[PDB]
Amino acid sequence: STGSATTTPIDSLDDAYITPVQIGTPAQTLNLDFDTGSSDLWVFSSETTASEVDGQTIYTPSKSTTAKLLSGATWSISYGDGSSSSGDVYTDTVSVGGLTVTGQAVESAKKVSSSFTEDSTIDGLLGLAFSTLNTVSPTQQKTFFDNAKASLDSPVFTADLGYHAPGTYNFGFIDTTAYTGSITYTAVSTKQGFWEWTSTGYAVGSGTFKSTSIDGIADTGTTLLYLPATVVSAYWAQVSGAKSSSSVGGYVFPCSATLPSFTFGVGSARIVIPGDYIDFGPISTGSSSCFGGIQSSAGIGINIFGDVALKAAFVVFNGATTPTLGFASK
Repeated sequence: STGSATTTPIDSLDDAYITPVQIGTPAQTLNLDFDTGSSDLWVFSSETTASEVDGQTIYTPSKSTTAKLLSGATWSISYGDGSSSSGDVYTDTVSVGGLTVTGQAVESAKKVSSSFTEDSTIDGLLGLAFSTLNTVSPTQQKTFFDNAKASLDSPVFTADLGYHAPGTYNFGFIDTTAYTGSITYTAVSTKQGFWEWTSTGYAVGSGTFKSTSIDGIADTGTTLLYLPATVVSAYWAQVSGAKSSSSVGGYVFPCSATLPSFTFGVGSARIVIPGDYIDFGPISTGSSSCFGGIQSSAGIGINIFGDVALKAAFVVFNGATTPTLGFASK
């Protein structure tokens, strides 16, 4: 089997991407944030505290003939941005782009933090990291991809995120029309539960490539590119007037600037992020200070190849017995 679903930016900045997901019988379609940095499929629901729902579409398990309470199971998750959610668990039929999993754990939110409430466009998350990170207790649950894997034509999914445009998540096949050149594959460590890999270096603009190992994670659920402070300083030094602002929370630059590209290495291959992809617009409405799309990871504990980086590439998440990642230009 295979599946193919379009993913759409939630706003004009590509702050996140939503993908429609069918849950239950008859289908209830929710728009979920596919997150290769976490491993829980959770939704706003009929159980979510009413004051914490503001415009989201909810899953109502009582209206699904295939929903079954997973008795005793609870979940609770905190994300790197400080957001969180928690609740109980149902199993139900879940379909993405024509690919159907029966018995998928659907984690129903009883509580969500303010950032989820305040984003009316995201009805929940669909985790695509390794199932060892799943938070369901006392019986850990498998991700949608892990449940679908055995049925897929090939044990892979691909992320093809658009810049200010829709893109595609495919399951079970590699669309050879969706990229240029060849796909370069690179090793993955699953020891932290992430799609963790080592980039071979970077370049700023037309500058020379610096060969250096940068361990990080491929994370579709993070907006920006978070890299070591040395790398990020070298980038922003090429933008007149750019500075790190403790009050804003990162590097800002004059909105009048033209940003240089940023290149990252995948083995001997190179992925070029155009400068425009690094512009996240005014820090506040009407400001002439703009927020940068490359930021320091120094306070995180891990480097994160988020959407800014991934949207410059066609990315293969290879879930074979030894997982790997593939990157191609497009």
